[PDB]
Amino acid sequence: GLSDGEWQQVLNVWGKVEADIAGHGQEVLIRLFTGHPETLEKFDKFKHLKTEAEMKASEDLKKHGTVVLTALGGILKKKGHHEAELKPLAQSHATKHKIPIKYLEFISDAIIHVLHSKHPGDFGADAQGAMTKALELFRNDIAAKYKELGFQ
Ligand code: HEM
Repeated sequence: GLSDGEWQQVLNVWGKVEADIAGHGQEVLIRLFTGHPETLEKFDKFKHLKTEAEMKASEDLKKHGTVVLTALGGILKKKGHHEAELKPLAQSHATKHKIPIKYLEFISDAIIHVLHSKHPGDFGADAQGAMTKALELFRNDIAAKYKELGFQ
């Protein structure tokens, strides 16, 4: 449950991401994969990436980063009214990709890390609070769908 002012902060922060969705998406995934190498194993199409240099050079990783952040941005712009947008992602990530909710926590924190890394001094405490709450809401609603599906 975010206030109007918190959603305003979220969407203000998101404008930073939308200016360079592929660069943000790439860095989010690289942060996820390098911080939590087990997550790489969930991607048949990225498990060949042995080094961060290879990850950085991967155009397909940037492409997927764009897909991920485009989806997330579409969800965030719903300001919590995202059941229709979230449902297929929860279902695909539980049933097809088999992504534990822990990895969604990892990527949520990776987003925060990337925002500070790319916008140092420009991702204020209020913005971090609002973005964190929005990612918690996202993760929590996914978690509810995971529970429905019995997925761990
Ligand atoms: C912000 C959180 C995430 C968003 C918005 C997101 C979004 C997406 C989207 C839109 C797709 C393609 C459509 C689909 O298959 O449903 C996808 C595919 C996929 N996602 Fe995610 N995802 C997120 C987090 C994760 C995490 C944390 C993992 C694993 C650690 C993961 C693993 C995968 C895999 C393996 C695929 C299939 C990739 C392929 O083979 O093309 N996702 N994701």
